Amino acid sequence: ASIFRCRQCGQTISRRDWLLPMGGDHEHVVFNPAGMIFRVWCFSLAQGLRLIGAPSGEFSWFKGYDWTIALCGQCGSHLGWHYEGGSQPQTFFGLIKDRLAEGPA
Ligand SMILES: [Zn+2]
Repeated sequence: ASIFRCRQCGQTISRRDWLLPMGGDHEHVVFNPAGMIFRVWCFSLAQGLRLIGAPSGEFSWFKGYDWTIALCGQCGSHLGWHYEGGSQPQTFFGLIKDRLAEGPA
């Protein structure tokens, strides 16, 4: 199955095999308080990121979870968020679909 790389630089990030259907669907379309819309795809696992700062519960799109911004560890592109502090699963990643490129493994 296909893998996901950072659109800006090609860093390996995740895999289609690691999609996670949260609340029944791997895709959630959401807005932040600055009104930016995101098509977030949920993955159980990702790599090649760099998580910035400390976790926050504020404005979390997923109930019970705290988030941290996740950048591409290579180019710094904002690729999504890491979620933790929750239940079933405790942790996962929400990645912005249009910031990733999908392709062969
Ligand atoms: Zn990148």
